Amino acid sequence: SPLAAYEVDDSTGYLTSDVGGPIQDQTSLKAGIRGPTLLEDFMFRQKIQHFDHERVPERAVHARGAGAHGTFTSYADWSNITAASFLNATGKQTPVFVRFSTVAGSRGSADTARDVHGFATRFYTDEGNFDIVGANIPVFFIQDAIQFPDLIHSVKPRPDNEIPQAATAHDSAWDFFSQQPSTMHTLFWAMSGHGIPRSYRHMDGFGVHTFRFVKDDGSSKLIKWHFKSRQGKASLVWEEAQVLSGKNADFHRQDLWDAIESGNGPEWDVCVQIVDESQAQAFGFDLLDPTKIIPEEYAPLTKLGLLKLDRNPTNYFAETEQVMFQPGHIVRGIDFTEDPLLQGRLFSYLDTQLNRNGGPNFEQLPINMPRVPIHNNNRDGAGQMFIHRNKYPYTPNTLNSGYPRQANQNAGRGFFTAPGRTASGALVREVSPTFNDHWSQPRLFFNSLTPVEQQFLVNAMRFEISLVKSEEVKKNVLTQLNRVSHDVAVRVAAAIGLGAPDADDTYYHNNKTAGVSIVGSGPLPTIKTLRVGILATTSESSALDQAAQLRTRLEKDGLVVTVVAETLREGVDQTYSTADATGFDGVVVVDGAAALFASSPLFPTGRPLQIFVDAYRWGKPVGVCGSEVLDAADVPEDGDGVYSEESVDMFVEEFEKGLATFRFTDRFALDS
Amino acid sequence: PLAAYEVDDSTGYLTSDVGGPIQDQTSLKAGIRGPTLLEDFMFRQKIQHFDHERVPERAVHARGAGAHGTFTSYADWSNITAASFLNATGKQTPVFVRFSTVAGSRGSADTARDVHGFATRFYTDEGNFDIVGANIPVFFIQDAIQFPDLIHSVKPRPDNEIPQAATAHDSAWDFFSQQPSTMHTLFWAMSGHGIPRSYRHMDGFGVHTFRFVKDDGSSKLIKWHFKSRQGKASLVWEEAQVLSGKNADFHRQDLWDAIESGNGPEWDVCVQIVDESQAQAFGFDLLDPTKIIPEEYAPLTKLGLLKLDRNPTNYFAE
Amino acid sequence: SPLAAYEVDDSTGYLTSDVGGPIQDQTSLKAGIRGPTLLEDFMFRQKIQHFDHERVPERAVHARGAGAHGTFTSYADWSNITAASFLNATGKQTPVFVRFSTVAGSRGSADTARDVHGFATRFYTDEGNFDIVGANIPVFFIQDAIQFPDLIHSVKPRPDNEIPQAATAHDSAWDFFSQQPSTMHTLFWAMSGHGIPRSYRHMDGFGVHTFRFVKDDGSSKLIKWHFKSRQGKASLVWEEAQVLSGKNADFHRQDLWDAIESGNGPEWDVCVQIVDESQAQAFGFDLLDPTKIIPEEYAPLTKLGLLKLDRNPTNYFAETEQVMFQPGHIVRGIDFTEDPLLQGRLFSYLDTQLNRNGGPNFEQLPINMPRVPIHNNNRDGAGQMFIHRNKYPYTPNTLNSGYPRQANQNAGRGFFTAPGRTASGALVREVSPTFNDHWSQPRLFFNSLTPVEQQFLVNAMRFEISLVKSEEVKKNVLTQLNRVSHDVAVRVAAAIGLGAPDADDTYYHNNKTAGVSIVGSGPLPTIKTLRVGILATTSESSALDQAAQLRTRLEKDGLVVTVVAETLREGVDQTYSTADATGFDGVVVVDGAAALFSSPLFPTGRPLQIFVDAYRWGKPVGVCGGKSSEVLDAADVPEDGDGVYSEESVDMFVEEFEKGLATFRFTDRFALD
Ligand code: HDD
Ligand code: HDD
Ligand code: HDD
Ligand SMILES: [Ca+2]
Ligand SMILES: [Ca+2]
Ligand SMILES: [Ca+2]
Repeated sequence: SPLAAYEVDDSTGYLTSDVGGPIQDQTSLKAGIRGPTLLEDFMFRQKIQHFDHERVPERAVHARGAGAHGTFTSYADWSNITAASFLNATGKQTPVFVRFSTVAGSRGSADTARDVHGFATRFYTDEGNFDIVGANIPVFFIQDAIQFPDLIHSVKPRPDNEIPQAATAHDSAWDFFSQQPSTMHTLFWAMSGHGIPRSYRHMDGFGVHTFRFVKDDGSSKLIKWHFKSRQGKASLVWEEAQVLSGKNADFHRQDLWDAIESGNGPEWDVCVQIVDESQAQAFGFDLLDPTKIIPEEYAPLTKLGLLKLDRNPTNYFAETEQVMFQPGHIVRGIDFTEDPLLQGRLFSYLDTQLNRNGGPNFEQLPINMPRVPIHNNNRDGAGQMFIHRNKYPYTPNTLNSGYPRQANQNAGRGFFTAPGRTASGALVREVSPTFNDHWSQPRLFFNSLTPVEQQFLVNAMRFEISLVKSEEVKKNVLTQLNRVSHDVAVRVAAAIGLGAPDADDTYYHNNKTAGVSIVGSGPLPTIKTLRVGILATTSESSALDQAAQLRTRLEKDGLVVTVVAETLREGVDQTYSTADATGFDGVVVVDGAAALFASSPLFPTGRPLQIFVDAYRWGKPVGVCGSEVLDAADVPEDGDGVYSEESVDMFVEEFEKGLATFRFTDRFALDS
Repeated sequence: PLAAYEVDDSTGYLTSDVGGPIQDQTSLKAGIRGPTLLEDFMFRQKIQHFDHERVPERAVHARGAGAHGTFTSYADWSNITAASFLNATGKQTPVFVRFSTVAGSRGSADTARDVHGFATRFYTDEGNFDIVGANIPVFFIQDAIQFPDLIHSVKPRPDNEIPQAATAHDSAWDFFSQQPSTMHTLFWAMSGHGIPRSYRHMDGFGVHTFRFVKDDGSSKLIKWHFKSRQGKASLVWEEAQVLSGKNADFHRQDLWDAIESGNGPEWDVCVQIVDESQAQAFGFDLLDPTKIIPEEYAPLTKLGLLKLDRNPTNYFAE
Repeated sequence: SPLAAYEVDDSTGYLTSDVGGPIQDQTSLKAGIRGPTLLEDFMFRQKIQHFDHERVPERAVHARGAGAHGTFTSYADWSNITAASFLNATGKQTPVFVRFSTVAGSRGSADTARDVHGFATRFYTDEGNFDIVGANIPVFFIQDAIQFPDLIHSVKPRPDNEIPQAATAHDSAWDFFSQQPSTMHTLFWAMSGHGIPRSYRHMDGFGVHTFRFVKDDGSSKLIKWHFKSRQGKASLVWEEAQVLSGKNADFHRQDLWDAIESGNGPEWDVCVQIVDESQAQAFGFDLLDPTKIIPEEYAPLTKLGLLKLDRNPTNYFAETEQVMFQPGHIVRGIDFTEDPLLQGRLFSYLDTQLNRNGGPNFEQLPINMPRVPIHNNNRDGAGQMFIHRNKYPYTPNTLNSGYPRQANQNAGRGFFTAPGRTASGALVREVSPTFNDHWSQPRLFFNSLTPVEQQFLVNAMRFEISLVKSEEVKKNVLTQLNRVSHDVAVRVAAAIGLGAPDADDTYYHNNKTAGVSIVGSGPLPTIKTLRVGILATTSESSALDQAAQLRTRLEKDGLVVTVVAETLREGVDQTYSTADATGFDGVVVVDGAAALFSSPLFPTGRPLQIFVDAYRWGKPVGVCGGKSSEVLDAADVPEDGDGVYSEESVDMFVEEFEKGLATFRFTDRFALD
């Protein structure tokens, strides 16, 4: 692997320059012990110059992200449906690297911003690198790639003052959304709990676009990729996401890192929906339109293989920061479609790597290299790392005996465009009328959420739109929401004191679809990796005792347990001063600690109780082991997802069921 | 002030960068549901610009915000310096100032605990003069060659890039404990100075000793102190953490709002002035940037007024 | 080959993208057979994007040059003068790479422009890469690095229209020279035959600056680097260099390439003049002044080892174009001096690579990699190839156990600055007055040339100065030349119609030094690789047999023979249409071909003109077969001239002609003032 070969060991040895000369790097060379630094200090300059040049431009979108290595294993020989080599035998294994991201934030912005998320997977196949550069959400904001800068400028900070960071909660974004109705579907996904997933591990992946699978005989079918999480899906609530941004801006990347270090590497079933070419407009919308999903009732999933992430990078810059994905990295057996969003994307990713890398040889970075030989006539360019032995790099040649040979459908396993694809008509800059329904699928989506999820979504909109200064933009927003659902527009307008416009039922209906709701998708299928905070005290040997015994029984099931006390000591992991409810999926107070919950120089006033109340209001399983304490909280002993038991075993057993349920949604007020 | 470079887009038709009127909402396709054409220059010039919008962030002080203002001299300071912007009572010079945290990337929160930069350009009639200063009057280290060691230790661990904008991790404290010069800046950073209420409520320092040089050749040693006229004020930690999440832009918004409401922040720009012969007279070395000269030993002389009163037009360009 | 690890083989296999996907690259994807090209065609865009970005900026100076790999072998254990590890044992071998170049011309400009030349050597030592970035001439134009852009602007093309390419023959250069008299020394070397060397292999190498040798005990001595050519020194004549520039702009790079390919890799003795610290001002001038040589009479050379170039690159762009030399690549045992031209160079070489490479990681290019492990805390930056395991890249640390360790004089074989070096005084932008004599050494140089060499030098000056438009500049030039030698100013003045000014004898003397004269360094020590052209004819079966016999005999002694005729056939290498006297060091006509001396197959008079040019440029020429007077009379070449040969016998002809090839140039054939 080109990664092993380029690993550099510094665990022994003397400091050297980049050209291998042993040196020191701690004192500048000076004329006299109190004199000025000398230009001839090469040691100073080579070190500072490296440091001066360490940064590269951040990605234009998806700048905040993290990745990991893993493996993809095919479940079957899929030759009946695609020629793709990585899919051509049962048990066939391919190395992968995945990077997850938000969209709008710059590289230091918080993981738990409300946003759409990237899910980019590189398969290093035996017939070349194949990238699926996908999302946590199956539909996108716009219908033509040429609009991407427009969308992105509106959602990124206003350019006079560069405010606000990583947020659609400002005028320009809502102006664009309200002026460009195609945005509604993704908008509804982004405003639901999908905008604030619990972790990268608890989100699906989607290729968004229709692609083709192409067989060796040249026949082809239309496909949508769906990466289906084995950890189940989960979100934060918004008041929790906000606090988390401040307390742990690295929440998602730490979650991914830690799960992999503990042998809980995340898994997804890689699936396709697969349909015939003739069904391009059969489902009541156009499969070239990336704002639409094919409901599962219309085309079920076929499982192809298992994606597992199971090793962290060695150097984040060299691997995560430098990985350069491109939908143009395609392999024989896969082909594009005439999705006008997909089509322009092919151009952008090849071009943008010149900006990041500063030079044309970016496919030579080790993370970008393939796992097979490279035979082509590309030459020179800044940062050329190969030494080519073919001095006759042109086709046709006889001087290198005609090598490299052309690869195509009938030679060298060449890529080939699906040979039934055709084009006809005028050369136009016109939008197909088949793309015009912007509102029926956002409605379908909303209809498919539970009542508490619908409320969350309305509340996300009320929160954002209330921060829009322009009263014109606010009214324009309500006009658009109203075409999806009168009821959403009445509820959102209540909060901003404007009147919804009159119901306009053109795009209304009652249809629902499966697999789009987080709460409706059940208890989590595993609670491993989930986090339990046990609030305890040093003033009481019984407290640390009860804590230790819970720890045993909770760590038993693969929960990450943190014991919190006023000060560190054996058995205590975190002080109250640094603890927060955003740090746990469940909070347990050991009754031995009743007294912290009625001042201290060691932590902010009311910190112990605040954690517990926060946890409760945000819907987490909370409880007391050993009561009265539930009074101090004002937390009802008979509420769902509130546990109080004298027995450790009965407590843990009930509490684990709470963890699976994950959120107690009865704690949230619904509109009338 | 930079009027001559401004570009007005409040009217007109869309053009290319070479003035050809064009559209930019739909790609050119072979047929209405067909593939996009390579000959669509409108599409490629637009996406190419977008693909190349970003430039590398600053290696340190990536997160920051800036504004235009005026420096007004209080006196004719020719008897201490030949510097021309300081040479007549009331003399006015345009400035631009950028404030910042040190360790976080672009996007990180304004109210991380950090040292802060306070950089001022004076566009003088004898050339640009820059004081690239700090909210804290002393720096962590005593030799420039050690800078990448400091910054690598305080920036996120390089295997996973965790934690963002925070000294709260092993590498940084390992460095602080092995490099005892760091103690002075460390104490200031751990105080309320690490979490100012606003850019307007902190002071600015040159940190280094410099020289003033007269037209006759004689010099003096000086430290620059910009003394805030808004007063000093800090957050408390627990509030700074919450604020970092509720409003990552808190200091830039504070500054921007103060200027738009007529409340542009002001500093008195001062120096401690001492003789060449005093370089070691105060019980430490004036060349040593981990040290202050206690005001008991050399009082501040006020040279002029710094007022920031104009927000930029384009954050990126400015 | 030392860079085998990075080689890419394309002698078999199917075309792929840079990411391994097999593809085609001959036809674009179109909507229909006569339709427009599709944006989705990634095969097209990856291929054209690469091509669109193949170029990097050429070097700011020395843009035009050529390189080869080789070996350095130490003749001894040099620990008695230096701690340098590549010099620590008899027969110790170190891979090198060397690049030779001109200075002013762009990429593409002609090898045989009149110029100073670069001679840059990398030693990939077991203690780090060490570069000697030197010259063919021992002295530089200017005494302070800060003046480099002024020198280079004045000698480069004028910036309104970019004329003239690779030439000092224009007003701005001579304005600079006349206003900046430190330039005189280097200017006299450039105007001599050293400005137009016969090949890279026939020139010497110089460090220019005084450096220090430092022993492991911290004592030091001052050194000058001299690389003495084992092929001998040889120049072209100006009228020939000019024709060559147009007939073969690749002359020196081809000469080098062919020499290595035929097993005749060029060699140099790498030497030093060594002197004590306390002799910095003992020789009549300042050793910190890069415009001065230590005459050999005062400090003899010590031979340190053998430099041999014996392997051409595989990819010119990857190896020669990308090699990035720096005097900052220094190794323990060597140190800098306070030469102000050297001091500033340290800065420029590190900085200019950011320009060429477009990013900070240029030392990771294969050609620039060291041959030993790298342990340091430099990280990230564009194009980062390494994946560093150490997650605590700062010092001091405990979390990586204090590694990498600091290296210095007493631990880890660290570089260290010579401990005896000091500075004292005010911080100044003043020139030392010890640097003020700009004229005595150019005069010393002029005196050590033979009378014909002196004529060539005067003629190079007349040629260039006559092309200066400005009469003021021309006057100002005679003023400076006049301070060197009244005689030079008189003789140049005559060409341009101006009086020389009155003798000014402050700096005149009659002193001479060894080893700076090309024409006085005796005959070449070897003639292998020298080029013999045999003019012959297809009309006569017997001319091709004389040519074959003559070929066989000459090739036996390692000479490169070209038979020329009207048309190619077995045994004929080149047509008259392509042949020129610049392609040969010697020209023989086989007397079966006397009749050629008009056709549709070559320009009128071409065969005769080859012989006449060869004679007029000082080459050995002759006629073989026994009947000579018809060729010789057509050419106006006297039968008894030195370097003119006629013999019936092949054996006898060659023995005499080979003496002429060693003499190389017959200087009796050029007029004197
Ligand atoms: C025409 C412009 C354009 C359009 C329409 C899109 N993108 Fe994109 N995308 C970019 C232009 C781009 C980019 C500017 O080219 C980026 C920035 C850095 C890079 O490598 O490419 C990028 C990066 C990028 C990344 C980060 C890859 C990584 O982790 O480095 C993901 C996951 C996506 N995009 C996903 C999408 C999805 C699911 C899209 C719509 C379905 C989409 N992009 C449309
Ligand atoms: C030799 C390395 C080094 C050392 C010892 C310092 N700095 Fe620095 N500084 C840089 C290297 C640097 C830099 C890498 O060159 C930066 C990053 C971006 C830039 O323009 O310069 C910079 C940026 C920078 C900025 C941001 C300016 C802006 O807003 O654009 C400020 C305020 C400072 N520095 C202030 C300081 C102070 C008060 C120092 C100690 C007295 C200090 N620096 C020591
Ligand atoms: C202050 C600037 C400066 C000064 C005073 C000099 N040079 Fe230089 N030289 C450069 C700045 C430079 C440079 C701009 O940095 C180059 C261009 C590309 C590079 O690598 O460095 C260079 C290239 C360069 C090369 C080409 C190396 C190669 O083949 O790649 C040689 C042989 C020399 N120089 C030799 C000299 C000699 C013998 C000098 C006087 C004794 C000299 N230089 C003074
Ligand atoms: Ca806005
Ligand atoms: Ca750490
Ligand atoms: Ca000129």
